[PDB]
Amino acid sequence: GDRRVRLIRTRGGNTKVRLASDTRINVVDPETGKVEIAEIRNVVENTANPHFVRRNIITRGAVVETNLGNVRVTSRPGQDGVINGVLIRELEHHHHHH
Repeated sequence: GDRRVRLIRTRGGNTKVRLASDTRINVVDPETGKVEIAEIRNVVENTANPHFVRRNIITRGAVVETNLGNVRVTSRPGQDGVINGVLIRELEHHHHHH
């Protein structure tokens, strides 16, 4: 019936730049200790399903999505320039697809 297009373009090369065209975050895995600079792919905290959204209004206590999964923003975007946070298990418990 309804031809619902959710075009999630696979944007991800080796483009070196400060967080604006490539949102970077230091994801500190709080159990394992894995500290890795991932990219914030979506800021799906409340803005669920890509509906013309590219909202990079990233605040402390927000659930963001990264290369390593969902993270709590522990800092403010602009402190160390880059964002930092701790890896969390909000999304993808039973299903690991969305």
